[PDB]
Amino acid sequence: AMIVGIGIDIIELNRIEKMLDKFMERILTENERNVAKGLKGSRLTEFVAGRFAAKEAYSKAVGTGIGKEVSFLDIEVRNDDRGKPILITSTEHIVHLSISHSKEFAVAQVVLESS
Amino acid sequence: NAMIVGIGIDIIELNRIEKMLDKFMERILTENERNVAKGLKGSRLTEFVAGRFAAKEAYSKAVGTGIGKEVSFLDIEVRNDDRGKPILITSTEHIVHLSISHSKEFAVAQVVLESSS
Amino acid sequence: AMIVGIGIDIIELNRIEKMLDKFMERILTENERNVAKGLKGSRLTEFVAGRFAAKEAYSKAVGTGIGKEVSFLDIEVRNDDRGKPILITSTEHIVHLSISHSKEFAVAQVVLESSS
Ligand SMILES: Nc1ncnc2c1ncn2[C@@H]1O[C@H](COP(=O)(O)O)[C@@H](OP(=O)(O)O)[C@H]1O
Ligand SMILES: Nc1ncnc2c1ncn2[C@@H]1O[C@H](COP(=O)(O)O)[C@@H](OP(=O)(O)O)[C@H]1O
Ligand SMILES: Nc1ncnc2c1ncn2[C@@H]1O[C@H](COP(=O)(O)O)[C@@H](OP(=O)(O)O)[C@H]1O
Ligand SMILES: Nc1ncnc2c1ncn2[C@@H]1O[C@H](COP(=O)(O)O)[C@@H](OP(=O)(O)O)[C@H]1O
Ligand SMILES: Nc1ncnc2c1ncn2[C@@H]1O[C@H](COP(=O)(O)O)[C@@H](OP(=O)(O)O)[C@H]1O
Ligand SMILES: Nc1ncnc2c1ncn2[C@@H]1O[C@H](COP(=O)(O)O)[C@@H](OP(=O)(O)O)[C@H]1O
Ligand SMILES: [Cl-]
Ligand SMILES: [Cl-]
Ligand SMILES: [Cl-]
Ligand SMILES: [Cl-]
Ligand SMILES: [Cl-]
Ligand SMILES: [Cl-]
Ligand SMILES: [Mg+2]
Ligand SMILES: [Mg+2]
Ligand SMILES: [Mg+2]
Ligand SMILES: [Mg+2]
Ligand SMILES: [Mg+2]
Ligand SMILES: [Mg+2]
Ligand SMILES: [Mg+2]
Ligand SMILES: [Mg+2]
Ligand SMILES: [Mg+2]
Repeated sequence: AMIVGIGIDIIELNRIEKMLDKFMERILTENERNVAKGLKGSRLTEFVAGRFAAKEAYSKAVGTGIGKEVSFLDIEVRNDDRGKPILITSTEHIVHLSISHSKEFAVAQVVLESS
Repeated sequence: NAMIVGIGIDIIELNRIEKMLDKFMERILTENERNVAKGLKGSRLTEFVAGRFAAKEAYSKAVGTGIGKEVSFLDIEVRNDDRGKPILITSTEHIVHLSISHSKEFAVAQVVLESSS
Repeated sequence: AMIVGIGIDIIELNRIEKMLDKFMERILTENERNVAKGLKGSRLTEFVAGRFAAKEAYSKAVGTGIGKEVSFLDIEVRNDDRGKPILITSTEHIVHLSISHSKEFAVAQVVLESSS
């Protein structure tokens, strides 16, 4: 039983942009917000959307969705020195993540692997 | 001997499915799925049919054949478990991993087929 | 340590189309351009777009993105006899790939698996 689950999510950026007009306090952890403070405009919108999509994708990979087991603030998406997104949450599994965002959409995928 | 036999992804414009809906469903949805579709309306029915189409198509790409003589729409059933997680049921010796998502205008599905040996 | 990495990419087709109207020579290898040479209109655009995205998604799977270790011309995406996309590049890993394209968007994903 190597793959524990997979999850994908697609988000319309304008939906996030609208929700941004305290939404970020609900989606992004303290560390993520400190990164977001240095972003603006479309970049901030796509960053928030990317994180949302990553966390949701991850919650689908576990099979529960955002809820009592896993919510937004239990997860932190960090970018490594190369810019590669790393998902940090308490779990026995290996989390593989990827994100992409065009001008109007963001997508994220997660593959959970047994350790 | 790869543990992953194949992967598949599909993106579908919801307005295209909505037009096709305006019988299309009898071709894409099995009987259990249509019974589930019966209780849906408007955007929900459209996104539901779209997600099924995409899950099935994505699965067929994971097998590497696409929808055709080996695999077609009616050989596959996508049911949601009690938590809402989509489960793909078809005759195969492999483990099927699936995920679906649908915004207001797009639906996306992905499949990863894993070897059970 | 089964999966070495995964990569996803979404591209707006009209963006690639604008870049087309030089560019293909930067994104497509010789073999790939000989295929593209027989395509036109939206089919050529989606084709190039799916290649861009496949190659970009592969580079994310590697964890470096397009750059000094992996660039577009180091990678060739072929279609087998059934139409399935096969990613050909220098690596010790098994490359799993998929592409999809609607009227307005192309998406590609990659899962890299370790051989051992
Ligand atoms: N000639 C070119 N060919 C391919 N990609 C290009 C390009 N010029 C810019 N880009 C990419 O398109 C995006 C536009 O960003 P910018 O505002 O700096 O132009 C950037 O990528 P990302 O979208 O991956 O960051 C950038 O790398
Ligand atoms: N038999 C098969 N198995 C897996 N993938 C396939 C396939 N035949 C075609 N594809 C992929 O499906 C892509 C298009 O998907 P969709 O029809 O969802 O847009 C193709 O884009 P290319 O033909 O540009 O390579 C191809 O890469
Ligand atoms: N607990 C759960 N785990 C994994 N996936 C789930 C889930 N609950 C719902 N989903 C999937 O998420 C899809 C919708 O994703 P999103 O909300 O991002 O649009 C659902 O589409 P269906 O209800 O059409 O099957 C369903 O397949
Ligand atoms: N304040 C909020 N923050 C984040 N998501 C919200 C929200 N209010 C509603 N949503 C989500 O956005 C969608 C809105 O649907 P509606 O408002 O018509 O019920 C639902 O998710 P899904 O699309 O995942 O089902 C819902 O859970
Ligand atoms: N070296 C790398 N390897 C893998 N993924 C990377 C990467 N550098 C950046 N990314 C991911 O690519 C995303 C953008 O994708 P695209 O260029 O296709 O829009 C980034 O979103 P964030 O910068 O918002 O975290 C990031 O998570
Ligand atoms: N009645 C039908 N039901 C489902 N799909 C159909 C269809 N008629 C055509 N298609 C699909 O619509 C796409 C474009 O149509 P055409 O090439 O005939 O103009 C093709 O798929 P792809 O987009 O996967 O190639 C084709 O297979
Ligand atoms: Cl959305
Ligand atoms: Cl992001
Ligand atoms: Cl959720
Ligand atoms: Cl098909
Ligand atoms: Cl784009
Ligand atoms: Cl890149
Ligand atoms: Mg969602
Ligand atoms: Mg982007
Ligand atoms: Mg398709
Ligand atoms: Mg949902
Ligand atoms: Mg939805
Ligand atoms: Mg990209
Ligand atoms: Mg980038
Ligand atoms: Mg097709
Ligand atoms: Mg297409």
